[PDB]
Order: sequence, then structure tokens, then C-alpha cells
Amino acid sequence: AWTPLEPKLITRLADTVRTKGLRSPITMAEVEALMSSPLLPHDVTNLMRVILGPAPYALWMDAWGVQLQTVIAAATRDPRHPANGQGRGERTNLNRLKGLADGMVGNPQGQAALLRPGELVAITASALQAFREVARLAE
Amino acid sequence: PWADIMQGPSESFVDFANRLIKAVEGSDLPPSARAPVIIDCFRQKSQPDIQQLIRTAPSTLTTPGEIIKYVLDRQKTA
Amino acid sequence: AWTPLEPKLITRLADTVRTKGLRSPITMAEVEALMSSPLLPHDVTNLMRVILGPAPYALWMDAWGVQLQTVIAAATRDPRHPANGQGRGERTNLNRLKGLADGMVGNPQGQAALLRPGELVAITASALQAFREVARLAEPWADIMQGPSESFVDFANRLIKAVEGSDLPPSARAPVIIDCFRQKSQPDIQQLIRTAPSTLTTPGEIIKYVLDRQKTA
Amino acid sequence: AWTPLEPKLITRLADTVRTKGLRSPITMAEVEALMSSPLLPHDVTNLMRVILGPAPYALWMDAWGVQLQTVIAAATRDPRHPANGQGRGERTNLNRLKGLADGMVGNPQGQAALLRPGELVAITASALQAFREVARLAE
Amino acid sequence: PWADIMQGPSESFVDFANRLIKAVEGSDLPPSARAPVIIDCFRQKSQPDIQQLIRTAPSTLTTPGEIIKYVLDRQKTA
Amino acid sequence: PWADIMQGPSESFVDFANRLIKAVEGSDLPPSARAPVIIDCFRQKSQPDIQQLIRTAPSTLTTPGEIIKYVLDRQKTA
Amino acid sequence: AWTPLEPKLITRLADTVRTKGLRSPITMAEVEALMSSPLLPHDVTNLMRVILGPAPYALWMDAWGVQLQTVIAAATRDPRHPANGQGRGERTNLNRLKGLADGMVGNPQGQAALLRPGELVAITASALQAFREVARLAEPWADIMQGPSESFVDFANRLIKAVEGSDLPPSARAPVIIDCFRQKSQPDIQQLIRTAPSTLTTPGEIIKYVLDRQKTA
Amino acid sequence: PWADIMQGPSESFVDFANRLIKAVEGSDLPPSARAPVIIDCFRQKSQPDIQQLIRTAPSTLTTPGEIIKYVLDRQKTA
Amino acid sequence: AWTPLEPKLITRLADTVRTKGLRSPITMAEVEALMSSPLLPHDVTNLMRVILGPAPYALWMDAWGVQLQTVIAAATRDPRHPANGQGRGERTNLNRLKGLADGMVGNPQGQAALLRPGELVAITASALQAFREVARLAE
Amino acid sequence: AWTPLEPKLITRLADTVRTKGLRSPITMAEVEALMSSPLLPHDVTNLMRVILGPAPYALWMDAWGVQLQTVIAAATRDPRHPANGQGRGERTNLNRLKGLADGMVGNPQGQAALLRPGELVAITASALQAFREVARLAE
Repeated sequence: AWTPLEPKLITRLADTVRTKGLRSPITMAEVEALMSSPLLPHDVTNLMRVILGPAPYALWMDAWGVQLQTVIAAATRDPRHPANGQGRGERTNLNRLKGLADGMVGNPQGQAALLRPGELVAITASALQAFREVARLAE
Repeated sequence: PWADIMQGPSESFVDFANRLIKAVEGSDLPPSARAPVIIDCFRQKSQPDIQQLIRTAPSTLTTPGEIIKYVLDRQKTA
Repeated sequence: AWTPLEPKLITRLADTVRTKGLRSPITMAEVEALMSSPLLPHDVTNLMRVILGPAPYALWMDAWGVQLQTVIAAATRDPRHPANGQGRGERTNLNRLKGLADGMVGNPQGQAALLRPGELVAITASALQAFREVARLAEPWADIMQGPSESFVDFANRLIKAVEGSDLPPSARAPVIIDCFRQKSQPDIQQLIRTAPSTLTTPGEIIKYVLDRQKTA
Repeated sequence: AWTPLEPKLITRLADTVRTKGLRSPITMAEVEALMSSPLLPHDVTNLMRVILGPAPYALWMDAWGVQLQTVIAAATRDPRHPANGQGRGERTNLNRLKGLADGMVGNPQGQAALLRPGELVAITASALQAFREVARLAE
Repeated sequence: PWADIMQGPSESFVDFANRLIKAVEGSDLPPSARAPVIIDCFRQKSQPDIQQLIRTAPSTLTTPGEIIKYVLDRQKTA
Repeated sequence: PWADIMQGPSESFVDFANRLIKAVEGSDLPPSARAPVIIDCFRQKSQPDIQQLIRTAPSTLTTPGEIIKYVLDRQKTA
Repeated sequence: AWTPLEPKLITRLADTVRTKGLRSPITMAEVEALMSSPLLPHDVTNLMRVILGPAPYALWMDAWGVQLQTVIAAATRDPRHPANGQGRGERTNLNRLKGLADGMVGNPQGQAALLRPGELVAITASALQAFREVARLAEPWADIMQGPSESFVDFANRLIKAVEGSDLPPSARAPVIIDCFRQKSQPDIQQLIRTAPSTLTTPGEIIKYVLDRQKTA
Repeated sequence: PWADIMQGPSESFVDFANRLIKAVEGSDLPPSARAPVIIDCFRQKSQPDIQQLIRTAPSTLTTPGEIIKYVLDRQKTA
Repeated sequence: AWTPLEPKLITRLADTVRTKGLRSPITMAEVEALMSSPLLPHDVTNLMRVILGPAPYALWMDAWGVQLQTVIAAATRDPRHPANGQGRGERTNLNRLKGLADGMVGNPQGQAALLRPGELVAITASALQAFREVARLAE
Repeated sequence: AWTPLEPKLITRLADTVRTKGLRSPITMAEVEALMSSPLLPHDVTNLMRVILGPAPYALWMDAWGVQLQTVIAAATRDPRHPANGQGRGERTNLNRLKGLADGMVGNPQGQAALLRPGELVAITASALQAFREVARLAE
């Protein structure tokens, strides 16, 4: 069952990003805090939509896609990925990682249903690395 | 008005990009026409130093995020 | 039977030579067009009398004579010329080529009667080469600068024209055009070419790059 | 048997390009008109030599070469090209497309002899696309 | 009138030759007297730079076309 | 002092590079810290024309010699 | 046995490079002189460390590495390199060329022991070519005009210098020098060259003609 | 004295040649040294207009008579 | 037997050439008068030495040689020259025309002995034409 | 075996030419000194490249070529040239004199191998005469 993040925590994090900036160690610590439980693509996408401005959000979408593509290359380079399965029918496509696959587009409940925990942690680590890249790039 | 937005002589590029994306997304354009307009406004606004920086891009930039990343990488630190 | 060329085509060709000049590729194409069927000496002579001015016509008469003399030297160097015959009685004299022989002076009908098709095609090729020589002679790359108000495509057109229509070898035109793009073409475009992250090794590539990144104004 | 294009039509087209420019819809319509019958490499080459200036002609040679190379890549990607044949002995090299092959250099009659109709239409479409590219690039 | 034709201080040589040949051939002279007159008018008209250029001709020029070719070759580019 | 070296408005780039490399190598830095410092001083000193010239480098320059070669190639002749 | 180069010769060469520069023909001749016997990587490295400044030395290290890499590519493209051997165990790695291999780092005696004469001559030629590249890089013909008061031999010297010390191919220098003599070289000499009864087809012939018939003033 | 003979600014060339040949043949030179001396005096005397006229001779003149004929042909009528 | 021309007539002709010039019709008439009887090479040579200055004399020697060479070409082109004979042993060399042959150098008596009347008239006409050329050239 | 000239002597000679000029008797004496041993085309070419400026060097190349051509004309006029041999296979071409022949272009060692001593002394005398001509011409 999907539970959304508190809008109070999200508002506090957005104001933190607004006053301290993207690169302060306190901001990265707060992001790591709100990045503790494995989030669904819907959660991370809406979170970055709210806390980041338009241009940093575009940059972050780009960087997240690139990092997810590196993850999928490593996944096709190793059939023992915690997102993959043993047979070929469990291979994870980027539509399933970005939340674009069938039964997931716009629906967080179905998303949480079909996604694997390894998928969730890989998406989360990818999003964190992308946030770091964009923060280092913006300023 | 989005079509009247220029990057000031002293303004940074992230502020200009924020202002432009805000004015373009909060306007009367269809949703499928915002990205091309944002790109073509990055190319024609954004005073001629960044204009030439985007023009001489060995890669083809097909997204506002990619253009922003490229410009932030290769911008003239000043 | 001799049929004259249309005065309408001749008038259009004369106006083409008058506006475009003698050396433009469109003018040479038009001349090649009106030089399609083998012409009698009368036809080519009157054609050059009409389309060319007096001084270019004198130059062209000279050049045509020289080229016909080279042809007659090659003809006496080979008895199998399409203008010649097998016996010595068919050897072709310059009076027969220039239309000065007996039964031909001023009469195009008799001309067409006695002349050979090989004679006609040799005369025609000679006249074409003479026209090319005179055109190259009648009308400096290192003095070409891009004006303060001139666009870049006009400057490139002028420079490539003057470099290709000059005395340089064919293998020295591209490097000269490149190095003239780099040193002429006023300092804004000079710096635009200098700061090229890629290496431009062809005039076309330089033109494309400059047209992409030029300062719209 | 090869028949040349009328120098009257070519002169009119050259003056059209001179007054209206390269990109006007009337100019493109006129080019499409003079691009109706499949032309031999000699014809298109001389046509572009006459109607285009020196620098646009260089650009057009470049673009025509690139488009012909794309065509030859598609041809080696499909043995059923109307320019190709069934056996390997009919594979079409760029020397045959640009008119540089043996028995074709400078001779339009031999050109028309050895060339295929599929070869002619491919060359013609390539030249038209190259003209469009150069026209979009010049202004 | 052919005998009144001079090469102007700023006029090129091909224009002067065209004008002179026109006026000489469209005149009352016999046909066998046009070439010598054209030559001797090239030599005495055609302001003293070209006069000296024709005078110091190592070869003997015996035709208006040859004189025109020689002068066009060795003329002072300006 | 290496951290006080600036490229003068009229100074050429090879003189500035000579002075900077001299002051950096004849200082108290460890040997393994001279190249990164020389690079980052080329990037932040070396007045904004050369700063932007180094910034917009399509290739990544990872050595003082490579930076010097690139700048000498693409420098504004004046 | 390794013998070092004289510090007196090295000091004289360093002062030559300091006063004349890197590109003067006397400097290149002196470098060729001190590049006569095949040098060990230690010798050439210390020589360039002493005679070149810091930034030219960095550039020279880069260029030397690139040229040595081209040499090693040619060596793997031909097993008959005078640095290589017949078997695969004599293949020469860049650590052995740059003096970085085992038993060579910092020791010139061991260097001279293990190195081949072909290795030495290849290293030496590579270093010479790298020096030439850096000299051409460390320090415009189409902008050269003959000043109103300048003599013609000075203008010819300046023009030939700038044309031969440029990026043109070797087969394009003479035509460019001629056509620059004709279009530059203020209109008195322009007309003097134009009205040449003979055809001048060489810069030396043009210079001789102009020096003969020039207006003494 | 032959070595002091110059062509005056207003003197014609045949008078100068007469005077020079007279003074050279009526002097103390050997008979086999008169022609080369007369030629080399035509070339170095005979004020610079005729000097340049003789210098730019497409043919090689190897006799005083040939030089005189050439100069009389191509001289500047004045 | 050789008889020299009167030095009185030669002095009068020299003064005529001195006052009237080389090209006046009276001077040419006087030269034609003193060119009435066929002269030996010695006579014409001394006459031109006396009446002409040094430079016109050099020019006249050149022109006389050229005209005599044309005469000898016409003579080898026709064996019926009044200077020639029927057999090959009477062919006239330029040494015999210019007075340089054996038995003639410096001796006018021997000259008059060996020379033919056709030789004399040819030499005389050649000298007259050469005088005309030099007179037209000098002024 | 080829030995190069000392760059010290060449530097001193270059400075002599720079201060005294090309025509001073001391400069010609110094050139005669450095022209004592028979030099290979490489040596003389590099020497004139170093001591002479660009325009005098062009003039000197011209004059050297002309003098070498006169030498080769005299050589074809006499089969007993110290550069020639007795048979026709030893005839010396200008490519061998200017150092342009096969096995000589750019290589002084091979040059010294194939060249004759008569060839060397002829090249040297030709270069000296050319230097004299250019020195008399420059000033």
C-alpha cells in the first residue's frame, strides 16, 4: 500500500532548498533524510517537481535518465541484479524504472504493486546521484 | 509575457532559465508546445555569449534540461 | 541544306552575354547550347560578330585562327583525321576551314555543300576553345576583403570566384580559400573561425560553421 | 540516348534563383519541375553548377555526397534496392552514383548507357534533398 | 570621328579599343585601310603609359588583336 | 606568491604561463599538487577572454601543456 | 659507457635560444648540431629542461610523447623496426622509449646499457620533430603590404618569410608569393610587373626584374 | 675621353652614338676591345629611359649596330 | 678598269645629306644619280662611309647584308640569276657579293676583274634599298 | 662519411654578413674560407639558408640553378668532365647536382655516398659564382 510523504516535511524541505541552496551540506542531509525509505518513481518525481525550480527540474530529469540508463546497462551486464530476475521474463526495462510501463502511468498504487524492492532502491540511488550532479552543476 | 523575456547583461543563466520556464509554463500555450519554445528562446535570447556557446555545441541538444546542463558546464566563470 | 539560327535565340544569347558577361557559367552553358549542332564557318562567324563586341571579336578571330592552325598541324600529323581523306587530294587547307576556299566565300549554301561533317565538328570545337580563351582573357584574389556591411555569403562567393578564375594550380585553390577566409573576413568572423572547437579542413565546412554560428544582424 | 535540358529553361531557373532566392516556394516548385524526369549525374551536376553560386555549390556537393552515402548504407542494408541487383555483382558503388565509375567520367552518353532507372531516381531524390538542406542553410 | 578618339585618363583599355574599332569600322575608310589605322591609333592615342608599353615590345605586333593581347597581358593592374 | 599572480591586461599568455609555472614550482607545495594548481590558476586567472576560451573547450584539458597548446592555437591574434 | 654533453655547449645553446628564439634557422642548426650523436632519453630530457622554459617544456613533453606514440604504432605495424627484434620478446614499449622501463628510471648508465642504437636514433628523431612542432607553435601573409616608404627587397623578405613560415603546403608557396608580388607592392611596382615583356614565372625572376627596372629614388 | 661621354638630357640617340663611336675608335684601345666597350657604354650611359629600353630587350643584342637599330625602332618619339 | 667617283661629287652629296637630311626627295634623287653606273662593293662601301655618319653607317651595313642575303636566297631559288651561271661552279657566294671573296679584299682592281655585271647591278640595287630602309628608320 | 660544418663558424659568418653586408671583401674572404672543402648540396643549401635572408636566398637559388645549367651544358659539350664518366651511364643530370636525384633527397649521408669529387667541386664553384652574382645584385 502506498503512503504519500507529508506535505509538511516537503514544505520544510522546499524552504530549506530555497534559503540554503542546493549544495549546502544541510540540504543534502535533509534530502538523504527524505530519501530514507525506498520511494516509488511517482514519489521522487513529485518531490523534485516541488522542491526544485523549473530549470533545475529539467536538468534533474536529464541526469536521472542518464543514471537509470547506466543502471540498466549494468543490469544487462549482470543477470543477478536485485531488480532483475533469473529468467529473461523479469528483465527490467526503463519504462518500468521511470514509471512509464503498463499499469503504472499516473497510478502510484499500481506502481507500488508491480515494482520490486530492488527496483525501488535502484531508482532511489539513481535519483540521489542525479540530484548531486544537478546541485554541483547549478552553482 | 514569455516572448519579451531577455537575459539581462548582469543576470546569471539559472535565473534567466527559471524566469523563462516559469513564464512559458504559466501561459496559454498547449502542453506539447512548451519545450520547443523554451529551447528556441534559450537560443535566441540569452545574450550572444551564451548564444554562441549553444550554437557551437558539438552534440545536438534536444531538451531544456540538456541545454541548461551544457551551458552550466561550459559557461564563462565570472 | 543550310538553315540559319533563330535571331530570337541569338538576341537572347546576346543579352545574356551583355548582362552576365563572357565568363559566367550560365553564359558558357548557353554557348554550348547554341553550339550543339555542327555549325558552318558562316554561322559561327556571324554569331560571334553579333554576340561579341568589336575588340572581343578581334581577339576571338585571332584565337580561332590559332586553334584552327593547331588542328591543321594535327591533321598533317595524322592522315586519318575525320576532316581529311585517305588520298592526298582530300587534305584540308585553312582556306576550307575558315570558309575562304573557292566556292565558299560569302555563300553559306555552297559552304554546306562542300564541307565534311568532320570539318564542321572540328571548326565548332576550335571556335568553342577560342571563345573560352577570349573569355578568360577579356576579364585579384589577394586584394579581396569582406566589407564592413557585406554579408558572409557574398564575400565567400566573390572570393571563390576570384580564386577559381585565376592563375593558381587546381591543387592550390582550397588551401588559399581557407587561409583567405581566416585572414580576411573582418575580425568578428576571424575570431569565430579561430575559436572553432573542431578543425575545419574545407571551404564548405567553414562556410557551414560560420553560417550556423554567425551574429544575426 | 541522352538529351540535355534546354538552356532557356536553365536560364529562366537561374534568374528565378537570382531574384527570389533559394528558399522561396516558387523556387522549390521550379526546381521540382526541372527535377521531373530522372536526371543523370552529369545533368544535375551541371544544373547546380549553373544555378548556384560557388559557395552554395560547394555546400551542395557536400550535402549530395552525404545523402548519397546514406542511400548506399540503406542499399547495403537491403539487397532489394531498385538500384541494386539480386547477385553481389550488381551492388552499386558511390563511384557509379556520383558518375565517377569507369566509362562514365565526363561522358553523359556512356553514363546514360550503364545507369539503372532506380539509380537515376535515387540520385535525383538525393540531389533534391541536398538542395533543400543547402537552401535551409544558406539563409 | 575616329581621329578624335583618345583614351581617357580613367578609362580602361578594352573600352578604348572597343570604341576605336567601332568608330574606325563604321566609317568611310576602305576595308583594306582599317587595320593599319587601328594599329597606328593604338600607338599614338592610348595615354603615354600604354604608348610606352607598346613601344617597348620585344616582338613586332602586326595586328590589332595581337596588340590588344599584349597590352592586356602586361598592363599595370590598377 | 603564486596565488597573487594575474595576467595583466597587456601581457601575452606565454609570459603569464612562464611566470605562473615558475612561481608554482619554486614554492612550498608538494610535487603532486603543482599540476592541478597550475591548471586551476590558468582557469581563474588569465583575464576573462582566455577564461572563456578555456571554459568552452570541446575537449577536456587535463595538463598545463595541453591547455597552453590549445590557448596558443585559438588565441585572439592582436 | 655514457658521456654527458658539455655544460659549456649547453649554456651557449641556451643563450642562443634566449636571444634568437626557438624558430630562427641558426637555432635549429645549433639544435641539429647538438642532436648529432644518438642521445639517451636522459640526455634529451635534461637538454630540453635546460634550454626551454617551463611552458615550452610542457608543450615539448606532450609533442614528444605523441611522436613516440606514432613511432610505436609504426613499429607494431612492421616487425622489422631497427628498434624492434625478430621475436615478440624484443618488442619495444613506450616505457623503454621514454626511459620509464625497469632498470632505466633515473639511471643513465643502465639506460645506455639496455637501449638499442635503433631505439636511440628513433628517440632522437622523435625529439627533433617535437622540437620543430613546439617551435612552430610557441611563436599573416595575406595582410602584408609594401609601405609607401619601404624598399622592395625589404618587402620581398618580409613576404617570403611570412609565406614560408605559414600553414600552406610546400607546393603552394611560389604561386602565392608571385600573386602577392603582383597585387601588393604599391601600384608603381604593380605596373612595372604588369608591363613585363617577358613572362615571369618565379619569385627570383620577378625580384631580379624589379631590381633592374626600379625607379631609383 | 670615351669614358666621360654621357647622353645629354636633350640630345638625340644617333648623335650620342656617333660621338661615342668616334671617341672609342679614335682612342688607345686595341681593335678587339672596341665593340664590347661601345656596347657596355651604350648600356650604362644613354640616360635611364634608353637604359631600360636596352635592358628589357627580349632578344640578346651582341653588336653596336643591332643595339642602334633596336633603339631606333622602339624609341620614344618626342 | 676601275675608275673612282669624283671626290667633288662625293663632297657635294655629303653636304646635301648634311643639310637636307637622309629622307628628302632631293637627297634620294642625288643618290639615284650617283647610283647610275653599276658600282663595285668597294665604291658603294666607301661612298656610304663618307656620306653617312657612324651610326647610320652601321645601320646601313646591317640592312645591306640583309638585302644581299635575300638576293642570295632568290639566287639559290633560281639558277638563271644574272649573277649566277648555268653550272654549279658559278654560284655566287656572299663573300663575292660583299667583296670578301679571294682576290677581292681591299683591291678594287681585282674586284672589277672577277665580278659580273649582273653581280654589280644586284649589289647596287641592294645598296639602294638598304639606303632607303635606313633613311626611313633614322628619322 | 659526412661531417657538418660547425654552427659556431656558421653563426660567426652569419653575423659577418649581417654587419658588413654581402659585398664586402672580408665577407667574400670568409665565404671563400667556409667554401674550402668541397661541400655537398645539402651543406651549401643549408649554409645559404642560414646566412642569407629570404629574398637573397630566393635570388641565390635562381642564380645557382642557372650556373649549374651552364655547367651541365658544358658537360654535355665535353664527355671528359670530372663530374661525367666515359660511358653514357655516368652522365650527370641536374637532379644529381641539385641533390634531387634518387637516394639523395633530404639524406646527406646517401648524398656523400653517390656523389663524385668532381661533382662536389663543380657544385661548389657554381654556388660561389651564384653568391657573387647575388651579392652584386642585392646592393
